[PDB]
Amino acid sequence: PELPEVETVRRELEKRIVGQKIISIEATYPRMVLTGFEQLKKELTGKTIQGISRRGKYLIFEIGDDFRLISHLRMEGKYRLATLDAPREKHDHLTMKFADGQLIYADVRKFGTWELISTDQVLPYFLKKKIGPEPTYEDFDEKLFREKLRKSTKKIKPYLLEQTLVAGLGNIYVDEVLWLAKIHPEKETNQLIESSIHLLHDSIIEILQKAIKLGGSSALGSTGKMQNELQVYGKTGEKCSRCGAEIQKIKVAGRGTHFCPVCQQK
DNA sequence: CTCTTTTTTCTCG
DNA sequence: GAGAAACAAAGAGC
Ligand SMILES: [Zn+2]
Repeated sequence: PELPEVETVRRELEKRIVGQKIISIEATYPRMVLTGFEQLKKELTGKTIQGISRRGKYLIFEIGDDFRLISHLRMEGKYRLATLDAPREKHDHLTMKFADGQLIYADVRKFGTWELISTDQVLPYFLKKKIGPEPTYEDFDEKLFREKLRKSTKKIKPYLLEQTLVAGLGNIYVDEVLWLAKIHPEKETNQLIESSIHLLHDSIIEILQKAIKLGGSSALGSTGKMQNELQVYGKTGEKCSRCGAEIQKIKVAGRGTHFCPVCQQK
């Protein structure tokens, strides 16, 4: 999940579990609770879910008066709302049981994480992670973005993936954004001119907001439509919609990287 | 059979 | 920065 997929999950959870009292919590893989499973079970059992927020790719359950459960889905994490009698599935790891159903977390690769912290610890938690601004016109200041790009020799794709210039891009939307902005993923950032940086800035906001509107690319969130709008990601060998050149795939800083060699000049 | 492929954060040099 | 670890599964190829 990237930011649009996490936001989609957030919205669905907000609609359905806000106001629910947690009756019990069970784990078959307690080790994914980085702050300690038995501790979380003791603290949250009997508390009511008050809200669900998001920061970058992180989900934040607001529970009780002053608890915040920070959940990261990493590569394959999936939530679903199931009946209390639902059968166990192979990669289900945790469940919060309510009176009329349960929220189950599954993750084939076991990468996803849960951390229980307090309300006043949330802002420091994200400062420590060095997460950059949300991708909105209000929060994503082009001027600082420009200054950071000017002073780095990092390649644009991996720098964007750091979450530090702006929060929320993963492999799919970084590839999509760079195609939209006509920038090659290996471009050193200090080579980008002002007009390119402006187009990149706006393209990041536009692509992510579009993906949110379309419910993400493809349990909660599994109804997305953004996948039908992808121009390069996973489109190796197909033709660029703009110029007709074949989309190419290369490896950049360890990641599969899809681009048009005409539209995105090296 | 081996090798490659698919978010974050570490070690290494 | 480069490479790989955390982990599981699927596909290609010998
Ligand atoms: Zn093109």
